[PDB]
Amino acid sequence: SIFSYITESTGTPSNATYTYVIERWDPETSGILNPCYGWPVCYVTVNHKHTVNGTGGNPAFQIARIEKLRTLAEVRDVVLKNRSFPIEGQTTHRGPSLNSNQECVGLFYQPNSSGISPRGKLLPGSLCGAHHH
Ligand SMILES: [Zn+2]
Repeated sequence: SIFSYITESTGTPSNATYTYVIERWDPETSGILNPCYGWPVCYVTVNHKHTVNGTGGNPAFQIARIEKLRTLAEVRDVVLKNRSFPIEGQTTHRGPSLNSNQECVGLFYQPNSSGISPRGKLLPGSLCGAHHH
């Protein structure tokens, strides 16, 4: 899994600043494929759920191009070549009202590097918020 969580949200549901941590991404040994392999263009980004449908906002930042990577293990490898964990920062949501259970910062895949990201979604295995106990 990919573990991330918001540690504070300030503002209002539709105009919020999230302080976040992407803590770790465990090794990928399940043969999961990259959902955007073979798209014309695909990026892995740090982004938030922007809509009640869980689609992406304007990314906090883009990490790498991934459309040539067939597997999620390869996506993880490229992320690690570009960035160390943990990833921390703040990002701001201005848009649809979201409750705490609808708020999430994590690693998204998406066709666009920036701007609102309706075709972006969390990578498979993303556990946003409280992990399992
Ligand atoms: Zn947003």
